[PDB]
Amino acid sequence: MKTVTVKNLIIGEGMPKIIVSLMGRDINSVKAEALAYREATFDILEWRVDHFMDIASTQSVLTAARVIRDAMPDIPLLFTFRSAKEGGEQTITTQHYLTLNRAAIDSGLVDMIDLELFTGDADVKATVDYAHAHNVYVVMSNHDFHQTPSAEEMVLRLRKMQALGADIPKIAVMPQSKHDVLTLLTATLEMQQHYADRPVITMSMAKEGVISRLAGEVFGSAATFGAVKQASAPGQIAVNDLRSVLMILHNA
Amino acid sequence: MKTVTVKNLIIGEGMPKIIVSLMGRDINSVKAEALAYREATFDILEWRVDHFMDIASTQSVLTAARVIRDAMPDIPLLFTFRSAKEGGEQTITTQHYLTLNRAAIDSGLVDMIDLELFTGDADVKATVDYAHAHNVYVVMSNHDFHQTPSAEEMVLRLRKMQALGADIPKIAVMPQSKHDVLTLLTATLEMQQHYADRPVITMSMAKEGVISRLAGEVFGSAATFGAVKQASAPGQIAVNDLRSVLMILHNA
Ligand SMILES: *[C@@]1(O)C[C@@H](C(=O)O)C[C@@H](O)[C@@H]1O
Ligand SMILES: *[C@@]1(O)C[C@@H](C(=O)O)C[C@@H](O)[C@@H]1O
Repeated sequence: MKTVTVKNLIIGEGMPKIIVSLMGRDINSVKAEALAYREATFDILEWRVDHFMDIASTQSVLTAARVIRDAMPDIPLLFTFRSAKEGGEQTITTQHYLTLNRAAIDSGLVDMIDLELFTGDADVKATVDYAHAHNVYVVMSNHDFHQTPSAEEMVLRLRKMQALGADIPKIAVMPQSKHDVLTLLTATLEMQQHYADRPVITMSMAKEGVISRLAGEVFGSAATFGAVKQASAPGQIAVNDLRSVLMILHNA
Repeated sequence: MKTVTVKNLIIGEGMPKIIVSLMGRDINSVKAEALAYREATFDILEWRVDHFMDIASTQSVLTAARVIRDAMPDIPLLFTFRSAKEGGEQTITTQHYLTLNRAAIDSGLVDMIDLELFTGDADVKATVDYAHAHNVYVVMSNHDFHQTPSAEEMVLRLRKMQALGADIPKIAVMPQSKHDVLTLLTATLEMQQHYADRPVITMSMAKEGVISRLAGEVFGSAATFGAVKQASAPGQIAVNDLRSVLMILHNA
């Protein structure tokens, strides 16, 4: 296991780390959210850039990043543009997606970026290399908002992210049955027991999948997402309740 | 599904019901525990009769039952002699075990009894019939403190309890790996999806199995055990923490 340490937070040891997502459509909204969010207790701040409407302007995006970092100078900050293809709010070109991510890396304002595995292997690998050259870690991600692949498929997908240089592979899948929630936990455990080179983040979405957001410590998900006021994906619960549960499990 | 209603508690609907176990070695200890326990919040009181040292005297046992019922007149009360064979504190003859259980049934003091499946089919069936004739429900139970059977084996075991007249089949198994915890959840879910005639109580014991004590509502365990001060089996957590988690899951 190669853990990932950002600002004295160690991802891949101990209790799963709590991530919340900041979703602001504009600069004033981001400012207000950053001020509210700094009164919540959590480990990593994810900025969901795809909710930001002025995405065409790299400098507008960087100005918003700076608002966030100034509000919270000591928080690990993950920059995530979630494409609509994978359940986010809007669509941009692959070239603009890579530009925004490289700009984020160059800014020194963010500690981690999210790169979607299915952006394409060559582009992902080159951007991973860029991030690493600039001391930024990569959460490499995949989402299936329709269904849950087989456990074997999910393991192979996470392994491929590892092969491409991901610091932290991530997969989120939509259950169509309670059995699908167990499949996701099965794949998670298989990584912990047999492919434990990198911390992984896994979740089964929606109400049915909520237990996957709580059981990270036993089956091997290194982080989990909670909601401050609004969920950034189906199934997230209130961040304070998430924290209560994690602590009870850790101390059981 | 045929639910079981005891004193306006419906077992097999809604949130899993919280059971705590009273373990007193003697009459004064039982008295003190009943007084402390009535200041805890839970749904069903289990009296672990096997911790009671004066087990040879049916009347001593009935006197202790009455202490409990007087302290808590409105609580569902489950009378459980757990044999040492299945992880309890002492051993008695099969005939004395059946005598104590029939005495409990006859007393009108208890709402439910526990009968161990492996006492023997004919004796179990006859005692189930006796309980039913006297308006007492049966939790039929099995414990494996060494290992976890296969999911198929656990389902067949629970189905056999149903066939013998159990109102509520119960199985507790010891994980030797995290995979074994998923096996127990798998068997639980199979009952909910395919053999949903009776509420079932399931658990994977020990620290590793704790998630099974929390996830009853999604995968289909109708009750879960918490500790007031001391656990009555490995893996139980503090009853207040158990309740916090159940409520968060129910409302997620
Ligand atoms: C990630 O895709 C996980 C999501 C979830 O909680 O299912 C939340 C997203 O904001 C995050 O990027
Ligand atoms: C049952 O055997 C379940 C046990 C557990 O919590 O694993 C507790 C016992 O007291 C009860 O009878």
